[PDB]
Amino acid sequence: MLFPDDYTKTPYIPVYASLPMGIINSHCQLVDPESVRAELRQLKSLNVDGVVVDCWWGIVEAWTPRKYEWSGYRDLFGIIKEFKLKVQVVLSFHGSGETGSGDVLISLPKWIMEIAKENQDIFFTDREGRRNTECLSWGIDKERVLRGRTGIEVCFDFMRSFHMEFRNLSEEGLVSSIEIGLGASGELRYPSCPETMGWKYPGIGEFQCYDRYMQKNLRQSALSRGHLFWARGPDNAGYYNSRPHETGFFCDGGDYDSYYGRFFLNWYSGVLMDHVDQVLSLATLAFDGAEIVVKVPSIYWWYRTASHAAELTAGFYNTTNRDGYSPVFRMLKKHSVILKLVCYGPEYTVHEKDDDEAFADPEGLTWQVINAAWDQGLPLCIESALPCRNGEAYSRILDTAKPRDDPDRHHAASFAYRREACLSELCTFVKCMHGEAPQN
Repeated sequence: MLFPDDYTKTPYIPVYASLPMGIINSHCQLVDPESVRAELRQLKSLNVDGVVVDCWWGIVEAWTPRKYEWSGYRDLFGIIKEFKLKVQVVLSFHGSGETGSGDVLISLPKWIMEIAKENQDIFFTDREGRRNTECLSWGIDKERVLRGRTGIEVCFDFMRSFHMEFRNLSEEGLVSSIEIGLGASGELRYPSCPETMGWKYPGIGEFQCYDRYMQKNLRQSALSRGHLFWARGPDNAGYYNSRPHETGFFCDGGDYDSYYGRFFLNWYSGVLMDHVDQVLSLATLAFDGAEIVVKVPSIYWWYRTASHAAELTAGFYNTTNRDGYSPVFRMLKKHSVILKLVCYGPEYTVHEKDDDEAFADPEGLTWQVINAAWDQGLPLCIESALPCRNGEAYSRILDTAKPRDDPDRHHAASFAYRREACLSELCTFVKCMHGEAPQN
């Protein structure tokens, strides 16, 4: 058949399915409950264990600070409960569309966009002055610029509101975990590859450290090193679609490995680490007893180079001489969080046919990140695009969730994915993920 489907006597790994992006409208109303029941019926027919519910900041705290609207999500959680499904909750502090249009448009809160009109520096900013309007810059974590609150306080207040509204669901076992959606796409990363600004694979992306608050942080860090001239972002790093060889920062023997470059990359990746460190401490406070999940991206292009430029601009200081994931994962381990790794996403042939000559290694990056996490004792969740009729794509997910090469039988804690042709194969895949004999 399509793929070898004999995973019997392997652990039962629960499967979670995403829901339609526009399931709840901009006024936080369930658009069509009966349509939700229809989709949940089909998911149970497949033996899917649960659903991913994305709770959008722009829908819940839409109109004015400190006022939260949850009724649509209450209604949705009620329906899911009727179907005896589990819920992976995702708190999205970002808009949609960092990668492209998508089904619906979900923006940041209207009151945030109003603030932005007078203070564009609340957004991640690139060297050319373009603002990323998909999420708030980490530079305002401690800056009381959001109508009397800081970036951290707004995120904390939102989390506390979810727990006040929905503490029962976790106690009941309905909600399996709560994912903190950190960056412009919910993944732990700088927004270094914005589609709206023209990034196309395999562009190295750009450093996002040019808003005035991050620049002030960078200036203080440089002065404390004794180097006033280090208070700068790299000027020889090229552009969103550059290749590393054609840049002075990222090329072999380039400035990424100088005293300045090492200082800047340590500062840049350290700001990312500090942001997540502070948010997770408060997420543990807001959701006492809940499993917390953070999502990391698979930035595998230019992985087969010295400087790993695409990881660098995304904020992971991972080079041929430096492990950029283990420091992050040590910090995650101290918060007892689960790592969700985006694996084998859509449009994977950006390297099957390496027409772009991207020096990429998706499999190698995946297993560096997985092994780095298991070295930490970090539990691992997998998220992947679901194929329809590619057996090799199905086996790749299964052989990543159930590694086989590991002695301790390190399986993924869960798998999440975002015509009865695809349905039949998907049904076989779920039985494989459950460790069951596949027939019928």
